[PDB]
Amino acid sequence: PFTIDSARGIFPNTLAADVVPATIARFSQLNAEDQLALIWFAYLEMGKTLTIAAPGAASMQLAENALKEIQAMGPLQQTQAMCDLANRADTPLCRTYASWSPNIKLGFWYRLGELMEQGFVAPIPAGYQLSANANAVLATIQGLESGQQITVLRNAVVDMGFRIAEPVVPPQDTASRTKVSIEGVTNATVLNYMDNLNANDFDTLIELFTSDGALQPPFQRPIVGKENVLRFFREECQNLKLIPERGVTEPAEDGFTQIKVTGKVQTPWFGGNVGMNIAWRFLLNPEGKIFFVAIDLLASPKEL
Ligand SMILES: CC1=C(/C=C/C(C)=C/C=C/C(C)=C/C=C/C=C(C)/C=C/C=C(C)/C=C/C2=C(C)C(=O)CCC2(C)C)C(C)(C)C[C@H](O)C1
Repeated sequence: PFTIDSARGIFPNTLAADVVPATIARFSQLNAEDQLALIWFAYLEMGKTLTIAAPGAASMQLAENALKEIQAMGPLQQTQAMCDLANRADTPLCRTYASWSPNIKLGFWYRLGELMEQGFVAPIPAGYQLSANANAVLATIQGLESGQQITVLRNAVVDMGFRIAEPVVPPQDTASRTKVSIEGVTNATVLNYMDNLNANDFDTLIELFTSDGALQPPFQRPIVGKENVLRFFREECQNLKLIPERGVTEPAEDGFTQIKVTGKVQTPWFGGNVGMNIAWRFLLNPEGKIFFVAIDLLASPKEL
């Protein structure tokens, strides 16, 4: 009776920060140069209090040829290439960009941001004024908590263009692994999920899932089956820090158990400087395997 798509409804009182997809949808309506200017503005102002971590060396190497090609272009053509990405135009650059994992896309724009600051890539025109709709989108972004701001910016970047990923880091040494503690939750599957993800131990992590089980990242559709979920762990889930705090455990239909945990997560892009408020919603089968886990970005503290 449980389907993945029906399991999406467990713990319906959980208020997700759906202002994030709402804002992305508004952003996606904008003129391309407005999109690019808006992120430049948001990025400049955010950088006054938050520092982005440098892209990894492997990621920089993978994006290097594309970056070099843009830098060699004349200023008008550099701007056109960036507009192509924002417009999701079909071009060789846009197809290369689309083959990249999120971290490589993010590191590509990190470097273009440095080069625009230095004047070596064509900057946003001086004195540029955003459109009416764009100004309102930027205002909305600047009113969000930092965890929601960086999620808007990430999703905007990942949406550009029209599989290349970083190498997979070896799992953390067993002796140096730390274990989480969750108020009210001693469920071994949940604790093993948190601890193995915190150790980048994706091969152990995936064995917690049913063959047909699914993982639903914030504001995304469920990723279904062990092959696809493992691919997602390896491409996108390295070096996270999960800090679960508290939870609740309840029976579900057919001998299943449903568990909701709240806490914080840190991305390696910002470390301890941005703590995202997160809920995990687990649906476990009678053997304790993960049939479904959703990860939600919460609308505020006071969803924790
Ligand atoms: C795009 C662009 C520019 C550059 C923009 C840049 C450099 C933006 C960079 C933004 C970054 C680095 C954002 C990073 C965001 C990271 C986030 C939101 C990570 C969140 C991860 C989470 C919530 C992980 C949760 C997970 C948990 C807890 C699990 O249990 C399972 C795995 C999963 C991943 C779901 C500039 C150059 C500034 C201007 C130009 O005109 C346009």
